[PDB]
Amino acid sequence: LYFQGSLRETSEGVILSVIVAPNARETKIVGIDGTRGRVKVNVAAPPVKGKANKELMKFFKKLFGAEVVIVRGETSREKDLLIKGITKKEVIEKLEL
Ligand code: NA
Repeated sequence: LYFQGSLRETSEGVILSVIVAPNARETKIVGIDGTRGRVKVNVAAPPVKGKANKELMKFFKKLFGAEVVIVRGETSREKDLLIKGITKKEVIEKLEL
């Protein structure tokens, strides 16, 4: 039930709602924001030239084994990621690893 506040399953896959902090020591999940319903993700990339977006997508593509696109928030800290062709059950399993 922990990550469920940050996810919903559409016909296309799962929209994972995140809030990023760039120039981190490691790209990783550090928590959840219970009011915003977003996973707190640290991203080990500078927020310039799209590099934090790229690193974020790379991390989740590797985690989920699925294409990940930013559907909203390309220029925001609050980003919605579509994990294409995956179920919510599969995403929860991988986030809980
Ligand atoms: Na960026």
